[PDB]
Amino acid sequence: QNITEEFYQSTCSAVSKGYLSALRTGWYTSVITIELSNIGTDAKVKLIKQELDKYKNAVTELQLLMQSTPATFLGFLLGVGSAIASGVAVCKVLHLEGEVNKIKSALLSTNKAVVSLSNGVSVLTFKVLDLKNYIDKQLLPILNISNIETVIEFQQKNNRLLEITREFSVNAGVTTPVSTYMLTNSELLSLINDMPITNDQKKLMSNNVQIVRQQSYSIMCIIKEEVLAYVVQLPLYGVIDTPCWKLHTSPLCTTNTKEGSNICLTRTDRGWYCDNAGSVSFFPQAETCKVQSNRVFCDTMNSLTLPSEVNLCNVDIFNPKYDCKIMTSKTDVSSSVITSLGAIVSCYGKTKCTASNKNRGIIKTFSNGCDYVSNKGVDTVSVGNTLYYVNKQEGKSLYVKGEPIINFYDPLVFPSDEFDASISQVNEKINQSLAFI
Amino acid sequence: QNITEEFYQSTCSAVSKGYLSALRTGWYTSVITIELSNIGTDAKVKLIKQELDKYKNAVTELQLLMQSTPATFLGFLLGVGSAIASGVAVCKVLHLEGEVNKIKSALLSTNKAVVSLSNGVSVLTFKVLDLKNYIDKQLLPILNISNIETVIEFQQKNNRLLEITREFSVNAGVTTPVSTYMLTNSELLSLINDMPITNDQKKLMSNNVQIVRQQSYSIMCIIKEEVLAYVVQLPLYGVIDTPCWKLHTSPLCTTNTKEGSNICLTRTDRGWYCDNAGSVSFFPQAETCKVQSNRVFCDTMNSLTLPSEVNLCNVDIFNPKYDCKIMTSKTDVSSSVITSLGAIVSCYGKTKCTASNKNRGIIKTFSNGCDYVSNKGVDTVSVGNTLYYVNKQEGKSLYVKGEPIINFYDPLVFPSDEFDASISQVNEKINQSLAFI
Amino acid sequence: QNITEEFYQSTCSAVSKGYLSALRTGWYTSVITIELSNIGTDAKVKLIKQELDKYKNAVTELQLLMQSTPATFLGFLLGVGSAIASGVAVCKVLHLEGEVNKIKSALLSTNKAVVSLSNGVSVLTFKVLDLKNYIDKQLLPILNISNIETVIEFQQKNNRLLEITREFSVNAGVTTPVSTYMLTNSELLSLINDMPITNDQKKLMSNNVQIVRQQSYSIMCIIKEEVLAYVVQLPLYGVIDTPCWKLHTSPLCTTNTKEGSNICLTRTDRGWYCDNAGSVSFFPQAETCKVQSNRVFCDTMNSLTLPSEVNLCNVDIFNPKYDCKIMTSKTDVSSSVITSLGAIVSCYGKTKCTASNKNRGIIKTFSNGCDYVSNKGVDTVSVGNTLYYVNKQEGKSLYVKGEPIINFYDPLVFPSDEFDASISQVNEKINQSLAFI
Ligand SMILES: O=c1n(Cc2nc3nc(Cl)ccc3n2CCCC(F)(F)F)c2cnccc2n1C1CC1
Ligand SMILES: *[C@@H]1O[C@H](CO[C@@H]2O[C@@H](C)[C@@H](O)[C@@H](O)[C@@H]2O)[C@@H](O)[C@H](O)[C@H]1NC(C)=O
Ligand SMILES: *[C@@H]1O[C@H](CO[C@@H]2O[C@@H](C)[C@@H](O)[C@@H](O)[C@@H]2O)[C@@H](O)[C@H](O)[C@H]1NC(C)=O
Ligand SMILES: *[C@@H]1O[C@H](CO[C@@H]2O[C@@H](C)[C@@H](O)[C@@H](O)[C@@H]2O)[C@@H](O)[C@H](O)[C@H]1NC(C)=O
Ligand SMILES: [Cl-]
Ligand SMILES: [Cl-]
Ligand SMILES: [Cl-]
Repeated sequence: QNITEEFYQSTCSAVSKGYLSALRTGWYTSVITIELSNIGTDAKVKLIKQELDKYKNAVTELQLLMQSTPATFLGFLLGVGSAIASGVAVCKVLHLEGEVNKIKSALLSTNKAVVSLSNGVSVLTFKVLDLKNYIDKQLLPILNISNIETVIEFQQKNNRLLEITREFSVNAGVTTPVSTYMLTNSELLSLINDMPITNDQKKLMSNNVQIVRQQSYSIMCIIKEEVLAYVVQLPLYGVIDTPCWKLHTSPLCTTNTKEGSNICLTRTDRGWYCDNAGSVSFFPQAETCKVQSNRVFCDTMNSLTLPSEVNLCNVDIFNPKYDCKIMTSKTDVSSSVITSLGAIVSCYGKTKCTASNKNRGIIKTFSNGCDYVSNKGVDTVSVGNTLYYVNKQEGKSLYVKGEPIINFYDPLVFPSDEFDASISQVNEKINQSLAFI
Repeated sequence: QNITEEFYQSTCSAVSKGYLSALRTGWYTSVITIELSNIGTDAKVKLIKQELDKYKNAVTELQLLMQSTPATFLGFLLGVGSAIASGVAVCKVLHLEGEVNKIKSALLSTNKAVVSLSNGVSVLTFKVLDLKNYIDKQLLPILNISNIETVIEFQQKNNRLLEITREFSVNAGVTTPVSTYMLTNSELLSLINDMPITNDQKKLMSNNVQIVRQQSYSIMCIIKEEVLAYVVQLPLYGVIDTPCWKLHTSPLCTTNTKEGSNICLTRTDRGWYCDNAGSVSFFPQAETCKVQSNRVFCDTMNSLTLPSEVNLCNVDIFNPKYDCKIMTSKTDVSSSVITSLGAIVSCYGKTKCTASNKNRGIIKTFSNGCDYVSNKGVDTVSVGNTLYYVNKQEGKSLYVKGEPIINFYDPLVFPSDEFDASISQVNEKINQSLAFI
Repeated sequence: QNITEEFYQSTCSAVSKGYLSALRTGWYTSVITIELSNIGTDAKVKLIKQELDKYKNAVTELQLLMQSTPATFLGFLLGVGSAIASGVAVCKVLHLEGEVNKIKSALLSTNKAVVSLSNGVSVLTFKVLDLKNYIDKQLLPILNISNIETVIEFQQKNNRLLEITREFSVNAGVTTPVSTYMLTNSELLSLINDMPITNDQKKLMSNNVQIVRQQSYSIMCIIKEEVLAYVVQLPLYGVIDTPCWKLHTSPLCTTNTKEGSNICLTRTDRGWYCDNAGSVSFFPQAETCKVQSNRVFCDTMNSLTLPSEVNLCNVDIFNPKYDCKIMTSKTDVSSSVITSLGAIVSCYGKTKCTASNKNRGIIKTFSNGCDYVSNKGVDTVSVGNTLYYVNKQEGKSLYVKGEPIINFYDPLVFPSDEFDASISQVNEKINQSLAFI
């Protein structure tokens, strides 16, 4: 869509809007299964027995791995979830008596089946590999007369089990993202199609398979009665196509000559924001979200739920309805923030700060303060010894002029070195130390 | 074992106990080796020469990689170690004159051998792959008459070297966890059995191979005199089966109507705790520890060693023997902490906070404040737009009633925005600003 | 070279010097290409058709993956770049009309070619795999008469495409480090040789291929007109062979008997420092830099550019030219920092702190305070329940005696719990609270 951006000279911040949400709100747990086989020398046979040893070792390795129950600025404000708690709950259910054999018979004549579990969970079940049938029908007649083509074919069919076992071996039975060995592209797509979700969610997931993989978990579960089972925990996107915007912030300092006499302020509420259920889902670690064109994929486990009035901080940081969060300091170091459609430059001290085009070099020299340049005609920005490439996605930027709010503060009573602060908190500290003077 | 949990309404925190320790306290270094070979066209031979090129390229790649010496709330309180310093020391010893050939002759007639190094280190040595013998006896007669079965067999035997070389290529010669290509499951188990440790440590490591892999390092060391050698650094668990407990904390705020008039406090001493040598090993980043049933695997490199009196903060946060660490703020945002056996809910402002069961939906609505619900009969908790699944492991929870200690503070003199603080420090700041008023 | 180290008893810090810089300052973007093929049963043929299905699935998988534009103490002071912004810009250029076919014809008769793009970018282009030619000439005659040797050969040639597709599938089309499947060791070396850089940079990159891989990105770009193209973003080292030094800091506390009466101070400016263009590039997260012998590889994106006067803080922390950054607290916990050539020990309270040799055990017991021991004759240091191995690289340490500056502060007016502070800031807070007393 149309991505747009606004820079607020008054608060050294920029908002990128036009994005659409895809928030993981829940989990769908499926049970993926591989059916196992209970079981002089020719050259072609010696390799078959070598591959068969790799197969038993993989089985006993996975059995040995399952002796234990499976487990695994404003970010510090986040709660603490247990991401695979739902999959582990389902996996705990697979250990009950004859619960495994319910699945075994469900998939006797199909590869995809839905099974109600004894506690009422309605899971999709998938037999992705019948090694039982291959080994019993093609390999067992030889062991109880070899060609080279079955050796090739066995290695191919056994390779998937060996790779699944490798992933679980270096990841303590819990992997993310979910590899194509756990679930092939076609398997996952068909799993998505049979999922109980909207046509909207099916289209979204099918068109973003790579993101679904990254937000999914594979939990090695049980080996019992010739059945290898691991739970695949898939994301549920209960919030879709709501407006999202990214808030970029950078430090705003006074620019006095006498070094150390300068005071700084930085909006700490940077990150992603998406409208969600009458509130705003705020993701302080914008690293958690994944952007595909204009679609933002986030996990609500790494969000706060804030009043929508938090959006007022962008137009009016002194608004009376929400207490905008800032941090203060006297550390006027130079840096840049690359935004969606431009660049914020916090230039202080003796630092060289410029913006350049690929064919003509420097086109703007910044002066001390916080400033901004859009990515039209600009390819790179330099702050000191650091070169930043700007994003070259298209979209209009708007420079909103306004006086830097740091000018409104008397440095002699300014409370520096406050991190978890806000506009009101800084006011009340000022008007206390003012009371003594 | 029996995991139990206690929630302290007074301080918005919960302790999970019943766990048993397995703390990595040291390192065991082994030297793993692969013996190398110094060395019209038929179809079967062209593939043999293609595989042989892959083998030389892997050798020269590993030689090119070794031109350099190998290298690689309260977390900020931690020291700073050098994790592979012991392996690198051993690897430095392998570069001495004829030191490589000591190993070469030790493993002439065995694959597992113990070798005393020239500085006195007593290392286990392992020849996991004799490519020398394979190439010289099966491949060299052909090059200096091809069947397809050796082409298959050569690719299999060479694959391990190619995979080891890949891992070292994308990891600058130092890998963790240690893959099954570095050390197969059977190789590691037998390596563990020949280790100089207790039957307790051998059983523990053999039953938790996947955890040993994650706490181990593979350090590519030397290629010299037809010997490829890399050091595998294995964990030593010098602390085993001592009591451990997990401390979960969440913010505790007043719940006044007038927004911004509320003060908050959070216990910052959350993480894992294990009794250890008359003190308490405290792991502030509980992400560092790995839980297998009731066994907690931690690394003492990411611990502080604290007086055992730190445990008093759970029963009496005002105790006179240890100065319990808290942080203060006015940031009353809502969130939840999922514990071992329940959930802490810090619910403030206008946030919807509930606890639900899978079959009947909402069963508890939280009111403003810090509260808790056990995982019996509860499957999920919701705070705002965030759904948390609770862990469904069994164990008894105890709700310990008590007045939230935040009520004991006058907001007008409460020192907010203190992170590295404590009960005594907040008292002494209060009684200073009180002195002026 | 000669690594040396100095410990400053007065400020509980140590500097390691003698290192040489290799700073990534820029990016070189190359376009790697793979030429694709538009396309009863014998046993040997059934496997060929199985491998051919793996090939189509890989193609449609990569097409499905590209529906979206590709994307991906003092660290908080850093700016925020967009690391693959330059590669994505080039990739955006490959989507223009007939721009793909410019590359297609450039590499018609060569595998390495330089192509000027329509916006003026001069990129190197590389055809690493002609699957088009293999499938059309060897496989198509069979499908439109099988031996086992082509089945083997096809699987080998198709394996690279399958592995590239796997990496892009679990990494949303953007990978780092760049694997040997993206770019083999010989391909990368030859790519480096044809790069437009100095003989100095070519030697440096060729001798540190593993570091180049870790600082590189592979960006899946386009599949169009039988051409698979992904951009490889290689580092440009515009700063080479300038002096670097590592600053290690640890907490400095008073050591009074009465617990809680102690005040602490820690230099927060720890990390790597390299001379760069008349300033100093400061890398606060020393984890970002990679050390190969005496060569330090860093990324200027994770640096601040500071006045070179920052170096004065090591000899004179009260110097009048630069305001040295410290943090304050009353949290006198014990810990150690392992340096390049020794160990800093911050020992407080009741903690056992010692230094040991492998053959003789304890050789030094530290007393309360901040102290240091060089790695000559010392193999391990113990602080509480934590054993640290010291680095055993050779080089001389110098112990610079001086009174711990924490003694210069009256605890009754000492401002504790200041994180983003400095020497001057602590002075001005003291002389304010002093004014009231
Ligand atoms: O380390 C922390 N501190 C010390 C501190 N105090 C500061 N003061 C100023 Cl002016 C500027 C930065 C400051 N920091 C560091 C910034 C932290 C971050 F990197 F996550 F952003 C915290 C202060 N309050 C709340 C949470 C805090 N955490 C986080 C959880 C460990
Ligand atoms: C609370 O304080 C506010 C601070 O604004 C200005 O900034 C500080 C750093 C000093 O310059 C201070 O003297 C200035 O006034 C005031 O604007 C505000 O009016 C005060 N509110 C009340 C109710 O007194
Ligand atoms: C030190 O201060 C303590 C603070 O307790 C209470 O909380 C603060 C926020 C205010 O309400 C304060 O007025 C209250 O007293 C005291 O409880 C304690 O007794 C004081 N100690 C001494 C020795 O004065
Ligand atoms: C500013 O304050 C400095 C502080 O030095 C000492 O440390 C503190 C904790 C107290 O002990 C204080 O009384 C001490 O003086 C002074 O050294 C410095 O001279 C002061 N500067 C001015 C201009 O007053
Ligand atoms: Cl960049
Ligand atoms: Cl969850
Ligand atoms: Cl160590």
